[PDB]
Amino acid sequence: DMVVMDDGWFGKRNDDNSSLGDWQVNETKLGGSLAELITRVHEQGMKFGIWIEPEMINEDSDLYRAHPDWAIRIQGKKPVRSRNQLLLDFSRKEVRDCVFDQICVVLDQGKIDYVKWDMNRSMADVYAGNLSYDYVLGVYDFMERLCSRYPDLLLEGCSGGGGRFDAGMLYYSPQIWCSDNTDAINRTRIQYGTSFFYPVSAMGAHVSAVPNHQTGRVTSFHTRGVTAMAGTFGYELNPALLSDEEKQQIREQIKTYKKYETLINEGTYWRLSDPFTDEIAAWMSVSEEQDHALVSVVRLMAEANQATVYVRLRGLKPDAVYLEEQSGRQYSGAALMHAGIPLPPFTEEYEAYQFAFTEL
Amino acid sequence: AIIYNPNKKIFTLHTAHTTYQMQVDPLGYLLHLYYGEKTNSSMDYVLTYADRGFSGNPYAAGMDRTYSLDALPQEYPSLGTGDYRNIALNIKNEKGVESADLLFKSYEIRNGKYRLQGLPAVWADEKEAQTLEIVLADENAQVEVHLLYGVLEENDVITRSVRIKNTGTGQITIEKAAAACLDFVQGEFDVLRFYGKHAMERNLERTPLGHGTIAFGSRRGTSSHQYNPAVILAEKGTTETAGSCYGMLFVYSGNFSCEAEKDQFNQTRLLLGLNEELFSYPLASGETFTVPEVILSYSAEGLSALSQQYHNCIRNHVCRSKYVHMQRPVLINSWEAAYFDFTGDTIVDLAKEAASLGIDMVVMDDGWFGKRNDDNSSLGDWQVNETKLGGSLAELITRVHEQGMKFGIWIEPEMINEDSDLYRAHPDWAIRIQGKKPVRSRNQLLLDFSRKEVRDCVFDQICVVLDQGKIDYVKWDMNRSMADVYAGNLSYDYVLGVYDFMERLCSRYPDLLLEGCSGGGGRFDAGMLYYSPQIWCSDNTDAINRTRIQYGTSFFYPVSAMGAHVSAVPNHQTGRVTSFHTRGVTAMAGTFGYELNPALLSDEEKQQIREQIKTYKKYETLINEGTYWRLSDPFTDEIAAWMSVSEEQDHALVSVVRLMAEANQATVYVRLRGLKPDAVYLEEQSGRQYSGAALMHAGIPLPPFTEEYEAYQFAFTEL
Amino acid sequence: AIIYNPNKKIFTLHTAHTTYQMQVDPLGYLLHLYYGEKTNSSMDYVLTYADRGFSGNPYAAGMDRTYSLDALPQEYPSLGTGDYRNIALNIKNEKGVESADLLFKSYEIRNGKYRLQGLPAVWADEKEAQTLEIVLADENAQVEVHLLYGVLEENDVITRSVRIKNTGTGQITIEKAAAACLDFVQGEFDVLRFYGKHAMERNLERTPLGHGTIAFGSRRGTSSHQYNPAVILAEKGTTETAGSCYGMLFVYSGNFSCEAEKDQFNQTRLLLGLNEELFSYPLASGETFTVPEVILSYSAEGLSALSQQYHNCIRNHVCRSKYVHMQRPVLINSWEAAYFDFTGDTIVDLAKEAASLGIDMVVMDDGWFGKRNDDNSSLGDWQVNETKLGGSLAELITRVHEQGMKFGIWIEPEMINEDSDLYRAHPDWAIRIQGKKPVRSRNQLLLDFSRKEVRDCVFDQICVVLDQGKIDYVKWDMNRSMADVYAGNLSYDYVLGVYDFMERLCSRYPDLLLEGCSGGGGRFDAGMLYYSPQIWCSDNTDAINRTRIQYGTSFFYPVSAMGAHVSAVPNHQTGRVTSFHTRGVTAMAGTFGYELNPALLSDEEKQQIREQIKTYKKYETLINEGTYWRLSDPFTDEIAAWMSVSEEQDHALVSVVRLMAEANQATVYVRLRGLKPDAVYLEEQSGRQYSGAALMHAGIPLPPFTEEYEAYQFAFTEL
Ligand SMILES: [Mg+2]
Ligand SMILES: [Mg+2]
Ligand SMILES: [Mg+2]
Ligand SMILES: [Mg+2]
Repeated sequence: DMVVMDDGWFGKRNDDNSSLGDWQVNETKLGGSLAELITRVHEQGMKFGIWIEPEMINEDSDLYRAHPDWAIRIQGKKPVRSRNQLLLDFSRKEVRDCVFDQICVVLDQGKIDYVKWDMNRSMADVYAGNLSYDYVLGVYDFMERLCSRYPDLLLEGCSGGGGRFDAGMLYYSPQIWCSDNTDAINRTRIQYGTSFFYPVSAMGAHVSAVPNHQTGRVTSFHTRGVTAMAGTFGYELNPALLSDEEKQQIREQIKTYKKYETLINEGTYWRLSDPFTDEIAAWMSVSEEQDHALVSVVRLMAEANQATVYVRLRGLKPDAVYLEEQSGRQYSGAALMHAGIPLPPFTEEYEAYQFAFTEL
Repeated sequence: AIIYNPNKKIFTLHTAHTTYQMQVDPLGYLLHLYYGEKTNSSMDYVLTYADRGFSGNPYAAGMDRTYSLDALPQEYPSLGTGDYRNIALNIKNEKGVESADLLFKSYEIRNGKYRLQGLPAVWADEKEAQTLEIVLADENAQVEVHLLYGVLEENDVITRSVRIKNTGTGQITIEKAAAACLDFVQGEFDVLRFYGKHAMERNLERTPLGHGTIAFGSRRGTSSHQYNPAVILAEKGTTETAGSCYGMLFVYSGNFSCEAEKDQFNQTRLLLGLNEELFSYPLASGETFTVPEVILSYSAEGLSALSQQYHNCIRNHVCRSKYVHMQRPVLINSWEAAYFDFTGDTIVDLAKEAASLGIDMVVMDDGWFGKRNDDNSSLGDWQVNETKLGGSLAELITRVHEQGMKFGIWIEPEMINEDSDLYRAHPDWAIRIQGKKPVRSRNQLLLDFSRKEVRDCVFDQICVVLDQGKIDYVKWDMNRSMADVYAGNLSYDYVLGVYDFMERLCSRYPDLLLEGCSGGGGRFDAGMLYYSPQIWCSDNTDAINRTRIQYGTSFFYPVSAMGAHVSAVPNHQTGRVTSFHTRGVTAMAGTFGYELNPALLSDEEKQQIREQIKTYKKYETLINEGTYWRLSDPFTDEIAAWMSVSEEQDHALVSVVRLMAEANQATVYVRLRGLKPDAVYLEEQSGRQYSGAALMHAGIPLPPFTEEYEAYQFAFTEL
Repeated sequence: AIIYNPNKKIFTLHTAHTTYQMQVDPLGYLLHLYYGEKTNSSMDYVLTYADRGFSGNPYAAGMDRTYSLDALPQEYPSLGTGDYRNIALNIKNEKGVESADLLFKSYEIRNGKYRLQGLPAVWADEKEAQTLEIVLADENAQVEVHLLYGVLEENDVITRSVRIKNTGTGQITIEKAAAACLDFVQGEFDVLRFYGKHAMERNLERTPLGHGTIAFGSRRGTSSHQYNPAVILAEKGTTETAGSCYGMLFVYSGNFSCEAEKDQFNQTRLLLGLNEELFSYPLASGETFTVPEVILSYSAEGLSALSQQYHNCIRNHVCRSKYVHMQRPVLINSWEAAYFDFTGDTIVDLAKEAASLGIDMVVMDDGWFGKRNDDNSSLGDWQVNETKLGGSLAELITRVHEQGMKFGIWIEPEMINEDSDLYRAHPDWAIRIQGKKPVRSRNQLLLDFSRKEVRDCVFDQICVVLDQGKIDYVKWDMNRSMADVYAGNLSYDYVLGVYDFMERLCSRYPDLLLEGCSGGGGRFDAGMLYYSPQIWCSDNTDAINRTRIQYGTSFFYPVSAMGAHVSAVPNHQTGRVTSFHTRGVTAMAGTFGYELNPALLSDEEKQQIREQIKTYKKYETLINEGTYWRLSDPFTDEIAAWMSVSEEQDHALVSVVRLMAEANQATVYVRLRGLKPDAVYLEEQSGRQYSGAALMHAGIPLPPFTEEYEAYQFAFTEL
């Protein structure tokens, strides 16, 4: 439905060594204006989103050459650098206003339905005892102003992934990029842990390419899909490099996610296994009336002469009868919660499954 | 309820809250599908099939390598199917071949609860219970196996037994016969068992079930002090108040074996039944053998509910004594009080002393017969020692009655001393191996109770004694294990003989309160509780140790069944001192009673006895009939705490014994269980009022202690 | 050293670092005093005596109630002494009585190491070893029991065996016969056992020993995939590098039972020997039965030293093959490469391919005989299929030799298919019960190897095949478990027959390298290693699973004994992909070799094979003869890591396979073991130098991974 132009579109940002603070569109790189680009994307039937990182500045920027004192620093002391950048002092209204105005100019160029607001280093060189608190007041002030000015905007929070995955951010953003790790197997653990307090709907999760860019591990396209559906869903790869079979998987994945989107986002969530200890990462979502459930399973361990693994369900009505969709078999809730269902035997590593149940 | 689906060949057993399901497969094997929370589903979908290396296939499976009884879950697995796990049945046929490969023949569903030939068993009426009897057979072994399932819906109990018939012409031997098998295709479990020794029975051992077998049993001829014939298979993480757990309890007072095994495919098999050791039981053409019963139960909500299910089953469907529903006389027992050093006069003095304190009965323990002035003679010579008693037993009973007291007596009918008239007359009546000098234990031998002539002699002697006067109580003891076992039928037939004698005794004397005993709790089992409403729980009467023994005993057995007496200090078994009050609180978790000479006590301790008896009698119905809750684990916690709650949840008695003492004590809270959350309860002594929710979530703070091993009782009444 | 003190009647066995001591008590019972760290003391002071309820007394103890074989520690406890624990010996006498009550008769100390009739056993010379033979007897059972202790000082090994003689006139049956018993009067222990399944053998299970028994065994007719006949009793807290631990290893390829029990008095009894199931062994007047040997060992300094003691004992005192001290040809095996779909031409193509890579030998696996084009026919028909081979076996061998390659062949002599000429001629040669259709597994049956006529037929056929040319290697497989066991002597006599055939084969062909096999590691035991210097460790050739299988196998068995091959991916058993390099590193922890068609590989993978072979040959002596160290636990850790160290500690090869992968990886260090702390070591590839102390305390950081399941080898040389 949507393309998100991530980092690299502003200033002379052709790597991560310059340009934060210079939120002017790089029209050379974009081959024209941002307004024209948005229209070209709309003409393909697609919505548009964009990445920003308003709290930050690179020494190599016009903003820093003009206002080096706007960076958080201690007088006389050379500051810590992280990702070759510095924090802007968001405790200062003048600093925030400058950046807010620049971002407004960008967002006013066209219909931008989505913004990913990132933040890629920790605060250092803290110069006074009020700064940590007042900095965050400034962040929230900017965020409130942004959301008020653009009330139809979907704002995805981000901080090198889940570096500010907290309920404070969720007040403004209905989703937060859960992790820069898009390895499906690692994501089972990250998403498991995140679920102890935070709803599935809040977890940004995308199908990415393999070998995975963070781990080097290969996983099947199907397993990536099942794991990323425990969240926002979405893609973060160039589909032109995929096989026709994987392109068709994307078509079917989107249909599946859209079919179950309300159930995944609004349903009661249940962890069905502990991926730190168990043979599988398994979870499920159950409708409020307990008349529909989607069960997801990723296998984590493989040996020869495999034992039968059962997934035991939770949160169903014990006396109700449930139809499993693909197989057409019927089970009582009690059966499904006490004995569970046997998983089909695996033939490859890290295999995944989804089972849908409907109350009869 | 018991249902048969003929098309799927599925048998379903439903209790109020549980379902057990089995299936006859297309080859005729009786597979186990499910046991757990109540369900109307067909659970055959849980069965899976793969070609698993070295798990081989019945000939009848043809080319299907995915069908193996070394993998599939079974009701009654046997040696001779290709199954390599621990098995329930081994038959050695008339040609020497050890094989049994059992296929379905027929079934019947009947209202009511089956009975067992010559054995105790659960009983119920035709409305309360149903029975499923499944017949399987092996035509090559020429054996026919009748599996019996008893379903007691309200109690959430399923019983199992087995009858094995030789259908061939030559003799077979039964080499292993379990009563029950539970096969789990999945699950991580712990095994709870109850181990100990003489004078320290039924300690709880709970460990994870690792790959391999956890096993325990008895070949002592008795259920034993060392390992009780009981097991809980608890799902990992199960607590007193949550999680799945399964019990098996053997309704049997002889040898047994329990095996729990986690296999190559992460499956679990649990077996309970007869020991295969010293068990090679001959069965002639056309004859039937009966395996003693196992009581199974399941709880989805923790160990406390499982125990409560057993308590109710035992009180209302095992114990046949009228005293289950009657006040039981508070007794004083002469054993720790006097040992062998008493006369008739000192028994009457004990009666006088006890009468003045509100005690109801004196029990003349060991030392009254033959020339039994120590434990080195006279077992088998059950003639009253009138020299020692200063007259006849009839006269003694009358003298005790004249003090306002009932009379009880100790017997040990299964035993003989070399130094006895009986042994000088009949040395061959002792269990022994020809040509071999026998093991002695307590300087005595077992009588061969497999022999009618032996039993009849002793039964007649005991009848003469019991017919001398009004004896309201008998303590039947048994003070050593069986050795010199001379044949493969002896262990089983010995116990048939014990039960026959016990049945005859109880039938002849139906108003008798029979307390079972075996050096304390050496046969503390449901087999004995069929005849006796109480069993002497342990020879250890140390209050602190008793907290552990009574705790362990409560996992399967009701408080009402636990013989418990206030004894003297320093304790005769441990040398430890405890307060009189603490001894009283601990002994009230059972039968109550005394076993000391009250003449040696201070007036303050005599007054404590008066008040203790009033307290026990006030709470006797609550303690005996109420729902029992363990409130702490005395192996790990600061306190041993328990409580009993009325059926309507309108009354509760809470008991606490402190186990640990340090300076600057932290506040210890006792958290209650089993109350109505929204009800308001009045604590009697203090007059304070609390909601059930408060009492169960926060509990109550114990008063600070000022001495070691202090105890408390709190009574709560619903307003 | 072996010493007798006649006055105290104490026998002491000393190894270099351990002492084992026993005593004949005044009643004639052989008590166990001690096993542990070396001591010159008389350890009889550890024995204590109390009147323990229900622990009874030999008649000969008279009035002394404090003397009981239900409490005392014993060398060889038996059913019939009053002992109620698990026992080592049960004899059923000529009158049907199960009893053995063994008293000391005599002894002898001999230089050298006893041998066992028809069985493998540890061997050594008269300077390296001494033997103690103690004779006990029971005059009522009419049995005489000879306990054999073998002491190998330098190896810190004590072996045990037993010979049982019927001294009466009528037949007796041996119903249980363990080889070894260790009784501990005190100590808290864990039990380590090695469990699994086909294609996943010898997983480590370590659990505390709770009250009751932990037991495991095999009645499969084989030592088995499911439970290896090996146990470690580790004192609580023992690690790889510290603390007391005890091993028992059964030198036997048939049925067994292991029992570890923590008793009522907190004592521990450990037993290992024959299974009592399907074991009722007849012994005529004057005849002797031999129990297979157990190798015991003790380490005061952890599990790694214990394993090293076993490795050395097996390599130098069990394995008789010349290949223990020789280069072994690097082979390629046709099974995963081609299964049944090959011809003579495609075997020669495999030889050509393999020769160009530096492989030394081609092994023609299953599919060459009868009409064996699948696993549904032809076992028993050991005639070359010359149609399939496109000519004779002699011609094929020559064609392979012409490619510069040695030749090996697979056999499965113990087995028969219904679809065979042999079965059509001799259906009664299969193990079966008359009138009963037998279990089938892999659609085949066992031949009755207890019968000489059966063995001779098959032995003659195999000789014809092996005499066709220069065959340097035989893989002897065995692909199902025994069922339909028709008599109580069969399990034992079957295995005698296997060993007889194996001995005849090895004697006829003394230059043959015999690799044992049983669906992989289904008979991975020291009994087989007496004949074979290597055993196919598992049919699972997945490198990641192999890390666990090889880890578990190393607890008792040397690396040199572990058959291990580089196979294709996706792996045929798991479907998992691993790099060619990782497969190579993992398979070098064993025999090495290949089992794939190299024609399907990329040129880069072919060049890896060339370099792998050069690496393995460079390190072959170090891997096979060096001291082995487990450096991680693959069940719990981030890596599977191990190393081998030369005797002089001047050379080491370290191997690592990563098991877990996440983003932003932490630095993982591999800590080495078994080096000289003050020596300086050069790491070859990097050229960096480290002290042994540094390498053992800090270790070395692994290079960061860029792909999953990456592996490493590091070589260190002392400067
Ligand atoms: Mg038996
Ligand atoms: Mg047993
Ligand atoms: Mg036997
Ligand atoms: Mg056994």
